[PDB]
Amino acid sequence: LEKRPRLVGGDIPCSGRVEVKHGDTWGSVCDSDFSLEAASVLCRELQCGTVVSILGGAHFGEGNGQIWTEEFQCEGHESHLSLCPVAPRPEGTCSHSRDVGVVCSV
Repeated sequence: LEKRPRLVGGDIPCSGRVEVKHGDTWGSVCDSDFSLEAASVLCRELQCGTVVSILGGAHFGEGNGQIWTEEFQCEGHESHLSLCPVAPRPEGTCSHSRDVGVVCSV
């Protein structure tokens, strides 16, 4: 399950707050750290098609625990977030009020 995505707090299927498994935590992702490329990989990986909207600012609620401290530097084509290049991030630059969300289609 490591670096697998889920979407939680969404009203309809294939939408919600982004959470990506990191050890024993389903970690949220700061909107600032996210990208259309990573959102594309997430929608693909979740069998949810393509990105329609990226919503920042904890639109679908706030996560809890460790916010991701690596950035998913996806090229955009990858089948899995686990296959994207990553970069280390400094801790504490975002709160959960910036947890990113995605709406996928198909």
